[PDB]
Amino acid sequence: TVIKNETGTISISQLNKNVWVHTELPSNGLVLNTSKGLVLVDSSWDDKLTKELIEMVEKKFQKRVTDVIITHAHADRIGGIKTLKERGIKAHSTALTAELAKKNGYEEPLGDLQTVTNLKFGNMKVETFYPGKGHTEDNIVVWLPQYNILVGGCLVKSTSAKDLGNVADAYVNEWSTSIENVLKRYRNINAVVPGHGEVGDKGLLLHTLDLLK
Ligand SMILES: [Zn+2]
Repeated sequence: TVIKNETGTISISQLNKNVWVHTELPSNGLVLNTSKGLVLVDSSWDDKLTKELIEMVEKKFQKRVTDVIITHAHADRIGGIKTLKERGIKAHSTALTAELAKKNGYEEPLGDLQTVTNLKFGNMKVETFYPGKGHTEDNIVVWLPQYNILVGGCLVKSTSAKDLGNVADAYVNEWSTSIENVLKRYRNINAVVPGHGEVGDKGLLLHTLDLLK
């Protein structure tokens, strides 16, 4: 299914039940329909878009957003940390992400995740994994054990991606090893959600490795 706000669209497309995708204007993220509330992988550009998304989601799902997992300290992922914060929503991040958000003048996320972290939200089991530097020093990936769904963030580029994008903060040299790391840990990947663009499969990890050489 596909549901949208109105202009400066926010849209929720659906993967399996319980797993939807949130994208705002494009930047992607996840909405996990869990027994213990709604869990979000990444907020959005800013407070407005994150405030609107939270509101559209609690409405449809008749449930409160309780947790959010930030994949890296750049605006598109950490823009609404003030909203999450004031609202009592748990913003998870690795320690680096948090100190980087701090360094850039943002509310500090939890800095609670370690290299590999296994979270559990009711039925939902979520695995966070720091594969290494790539698009950004702190970028982590999210893996849903029960669906073989990988949220690759900006470490992974969509089919339509013909360049790496903003490489200002990137580690182009480590980047390929990092993606190799994901591929070694995650054999049999059903769907891969990029930080921007269309959702695809393992092929997306290979496309990016191609944009690296
Ligand atoms: Zn970024």
